[PDB]
Amino acid sequence: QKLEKAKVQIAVGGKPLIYYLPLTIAEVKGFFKDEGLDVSIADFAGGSKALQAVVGGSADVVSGAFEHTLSLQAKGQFYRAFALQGRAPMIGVGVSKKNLPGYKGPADLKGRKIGVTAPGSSTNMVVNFFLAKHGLKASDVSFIGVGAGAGAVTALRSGQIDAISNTDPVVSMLETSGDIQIIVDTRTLKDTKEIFGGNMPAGCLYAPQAFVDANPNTAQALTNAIVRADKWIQKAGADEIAKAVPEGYLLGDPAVYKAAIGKSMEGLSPDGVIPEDGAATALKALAAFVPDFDAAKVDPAKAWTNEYTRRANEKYPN
Repeated sequence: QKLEKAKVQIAVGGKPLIYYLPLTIAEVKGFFKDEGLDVSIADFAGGSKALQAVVGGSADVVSGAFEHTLSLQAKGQFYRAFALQGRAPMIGVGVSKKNLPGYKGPADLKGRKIGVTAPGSSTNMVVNFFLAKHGLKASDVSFIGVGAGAGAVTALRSGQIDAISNTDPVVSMLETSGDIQIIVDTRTLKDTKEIFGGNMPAGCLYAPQAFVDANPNTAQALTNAIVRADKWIQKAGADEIAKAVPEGYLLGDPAVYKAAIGKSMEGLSPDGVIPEDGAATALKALAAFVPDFDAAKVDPAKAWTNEYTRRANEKYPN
């Protein structure tokens, strides 16, 4: 089985975040090269921009949040998730202790500036789900795109935003420095289930159904690499992981990055496998807050498949 497309371009909205560690581990360990792939990765400020790179034809596959497949299918666009990086969202929402030191509850977010990676991204979706739960609307706040790294940290620290939704190590950098109060945490499976009522698959590889139709062996090769990266991560110490990523991912604080790997480890997918209740949990989540969203019209089965994750696990048991 030869590769239909050896040269693949991946778009990720936040490559340095622990949310996408499997992607980076697959690249630096040569797991894509082992499958005969020539993978380019283009980074973007958040997942909404990374998705637009694929829609726009600049990239082939998205490394982004699973819930986007369902949101797209609602608009009539068919995309398919086929390898999992994260099995919980691992998204934190923090209020600025500097600007909202009296914070009493969700009321107090009204009229305020809330940092997300990019508008329309999962970071934004989690806050909107929170707001809808507590009887607020999206238009009650203003969302500011601050990206996936240093900008996001300094934007909060400096007072430019009053709250932030992001992942480790950005979230952890701010925790440790005493700068945010956490109001939503989805780093653990338990906290996630408490909020969404089932598994919320997070980071994954997903692509237009057309790409999956034209390039089955390429999709398997990609999936092989993620699955191998997932399994490496689970056996590696924080130290080995910090040794493997580019130095910029540490945000100048190796000790915090290593504690962040510890806090977010439960959320990383151990083997690439998409959980069975995932798409339905995600669809149910989107129907709580997306306006004029009609979940009845989406077929969740057309958003995802373990076809390739089963074979990748067959082929790389260890």
